Amino acid sequence: SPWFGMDIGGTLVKLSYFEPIDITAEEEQEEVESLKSIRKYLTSNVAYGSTGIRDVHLELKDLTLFGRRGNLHFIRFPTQDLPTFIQMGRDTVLCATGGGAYKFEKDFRTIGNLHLHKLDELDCLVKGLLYIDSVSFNGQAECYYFANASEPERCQKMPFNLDDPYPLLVVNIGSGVSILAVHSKDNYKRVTGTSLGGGTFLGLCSLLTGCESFEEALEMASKGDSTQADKLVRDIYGGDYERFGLPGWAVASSFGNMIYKEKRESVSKEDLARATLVTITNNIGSVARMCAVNEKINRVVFVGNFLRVNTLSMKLLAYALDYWSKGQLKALFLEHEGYFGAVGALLGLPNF
Amino acid sequence: SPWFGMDIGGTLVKLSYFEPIDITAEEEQEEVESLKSIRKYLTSNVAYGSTGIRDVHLELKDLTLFGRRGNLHFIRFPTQDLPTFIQMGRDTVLCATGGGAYKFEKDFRTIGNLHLHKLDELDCLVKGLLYIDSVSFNGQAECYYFANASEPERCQKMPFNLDDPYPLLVVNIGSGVSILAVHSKDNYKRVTGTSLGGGTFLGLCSLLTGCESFEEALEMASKGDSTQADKLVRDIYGGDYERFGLPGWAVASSFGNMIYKEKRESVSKEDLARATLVTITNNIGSVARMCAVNEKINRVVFVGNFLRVNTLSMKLLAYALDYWSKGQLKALFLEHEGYFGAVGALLGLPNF
Ligand SMILES: Nc1ncnc2c1ncn2[C@@H]1O[C@H](COP(=O)(O)OP(=O)(O)NP(=O)(O)O)[C@@H](O)[C@H]1O
Ligand SMILES: Nc1ncnc2c1ncn2[C@@H]1O[C@H](COP(=O)(O)OP(=O)(O)NP(=O)(O)O)[C@@H](O)[C@H]1O
Ligand SMILES: N#Cc1ccc(N2CCN(C(=O)Cc3ccc(C4CC4)c(F)c3)CC2)nn1
Ligand SMILES: N#Cc1ccc(N2CCN(C(=O)Cc3ccc(C4CC4)c(F)c3)CC2)nn1
Ligand SMILES: [Mg+2]
Ligand SMILES: [Mg+2]
Repeated sequence: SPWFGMDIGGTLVKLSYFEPIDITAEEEQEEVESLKSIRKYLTSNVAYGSTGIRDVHLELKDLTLFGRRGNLHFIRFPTQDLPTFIQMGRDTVLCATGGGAYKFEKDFRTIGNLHLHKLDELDCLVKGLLYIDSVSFNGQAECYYFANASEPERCQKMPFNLDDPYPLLVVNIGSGVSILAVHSKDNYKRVTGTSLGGGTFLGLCSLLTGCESFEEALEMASKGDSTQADKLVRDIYGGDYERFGLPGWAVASSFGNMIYKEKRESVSKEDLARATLVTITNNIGSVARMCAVNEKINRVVFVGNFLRVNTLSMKLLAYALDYWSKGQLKALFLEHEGYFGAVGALLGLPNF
Repeated sequence: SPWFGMDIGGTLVKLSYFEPIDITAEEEQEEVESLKSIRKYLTSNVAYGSTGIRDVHLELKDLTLFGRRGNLHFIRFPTQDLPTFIQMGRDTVLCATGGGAYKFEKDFRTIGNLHLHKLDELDCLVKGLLYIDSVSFNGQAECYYFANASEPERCQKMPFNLDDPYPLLVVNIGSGVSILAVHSKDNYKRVTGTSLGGGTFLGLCSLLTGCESFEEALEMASKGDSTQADKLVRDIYGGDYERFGLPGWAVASSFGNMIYKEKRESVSKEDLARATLVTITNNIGSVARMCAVNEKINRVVFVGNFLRVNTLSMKLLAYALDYWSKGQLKALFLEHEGYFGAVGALLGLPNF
């Protein structure tokens, strides 16, 4: 069978596919047409149907996995379109994680003789994260941070070494947020979570602005001024709140200037998109900061697809975590941030 | 001069006024007409202008303060209308706190010879809270909790004793949220804050529903179903997430069902109001829970006017704090929850 890892989330399905590149002449003969058709279909297309995408830039080339050499591919499509995926399958052992491995278990079993093995969402995440960092990103670091995140003329992406990754706080920003404390390869726990995550950003943005994609919401936010919607410390005090070291630019009340009708009438869609992004991102950083202090962990890595093509939120997290922790916490990011559960699922294949 | 305490917040001005009731016949002669006019105006009206309100039910009767007997009155009006208040004053020593004591300092000084003494927002809060609990609410408890907050047919407001109030976590829900750790009468600190507070509720509700008052937003929310907008754990998993003890009814992504256009087209304004209330209230409870665990404090008291006439949020906090802390934390509430800074300011009068 082809080697696949699937993470069926509330919003996106993530698929990791291992393409063997050491196929012998005998092995090519013995492979059935449908199997060759799948491999050709996946490797010769970068868009699948109308909503599937292969993230070609993330491909791991010439990886050794289960004693074979191949390329590891990363593919995503909306969970809404999983019926299309299953119908294509009907017209293999599947290691699957995420909530959808349970919700859609009966649907995967409509594919004859298919064996579905459900693996835990956060177990797969930890195993996939550790694995990808261990093999590297084609010789480059998988993990990075923003150096000098406080000064915009200096702030730059830089590699970060995770050769001894423990302990680690992992903040998984998907539809909502899960926060994990990882103490060893086999010792980790879910600290807490928040429901103010990527689905809140996308859902509120769509309600407030009429955007109809994540990418459109980010484009709007890049053009907006969140301070048109937010009430800042300086709006309440006239300046800093010196006694408690709160700068005048800090947000005192998210969307708090929208209690005034004249301000609601002047705010732009772009301002509202940016205020939504800032509100969600700052809350995620603050919850991560509080969890890191309680867990006594100083390295905080952010994963999940809320941060895909989202440098605004990454830089806001880098700056905010450093600033509000007085430099005690470090925001870390990973190149394959949305796919670790799918990789971890694939890595469970030998157990079956 | 009349004895007043003022807390000028980002949204509301709160005023505490001590009405002497032990006026002698000689003292009445020696009082100037304008002073008698103010006392008559304040005590014979419950609405002041178009936006000022006296909360008559909160009055403390026959209180001994600074060696005199009198009644303590509680009055509120929008900070937007402070120019009207100052103009009435122009056509006394003022102890004032809140951000507006700084922002509007120059405006108060347009009242001839008036002495403005700025006191710290959170110092006044702690002093006023301790004072009101100490004198009682006309013989009744100032502090209450919701007994059996998990079972709706049993859940009921009950008095709570704060005779030894330390330590205490104070969660001040105004425009935004400040979280204080109080270890003694003179030992307290601001732990952190969040910008997702009462102004976020009111501002987002107004944008999403067109409501034009706090009371209207609560009325809408009382009729709504937040699960029409929110994505629940059961929407992602098909049930509970057993491995991490997450019930199917828990919110996985606030507003997360609003990423689907057909759902945005069917959701009601009341559903959106209730989702806004639930989102903000749950986030406040979660941040309070994390701060209580880090501060090693088990009693969490919620104050500020986000909870005025807002039993929905109070009961949600009571239930959520108990449930998610597995019964280790207790949500406490106070009858005079919006006015403690104003009382604390008044209590600073002898220092001048
Ligand atoms: N093409 C996209 N479509 C939708 N959302 C996107 C897209 N790209 C990025 N996002 C964001 O990524 C989030 C989903 O991240 P992801 O980590 O894939 O979550 P999920 O696994 O589907 N949800 P969960 O069940 O909570 O783990 C969305 O809420 C958006 O904020
Ligand atoms: N009549 C009202 N008008 C406006 N907001 C109200 C009213 N009644 C209750 N509220 C709520 O109470 C919140 C303000 O609470 P309050 O404790 O008075 O804050 P504030 O002191 O003005 N702000 P801050 O500067 O952050 O301390 C608003 O954000 C609303 O959610
Ligand atoms: N990563 C990370 C990260 C990101 C943000 C963050 N913060 C957010 C801002 N904030 C506040 O206190 C907000 C505030 C300010 C002022 C008042 C009233 C006096 C008016 C409030 F009610 C509330 C500190 C914590 N913390 N961490
Ligand atoms: N007072 C108080 C109080 C109130 C609420 C509260 N919580 C809010 C809910 N919550 C979550 O984890 C939410 C969640 C659930 C599921 C997933 C993914 C698996 C799909 C998430 F990304 C996120 C626990 C903490 N905590 N405290
Ligand atoms: Mg996920
Ligand atoms: Mg206040």
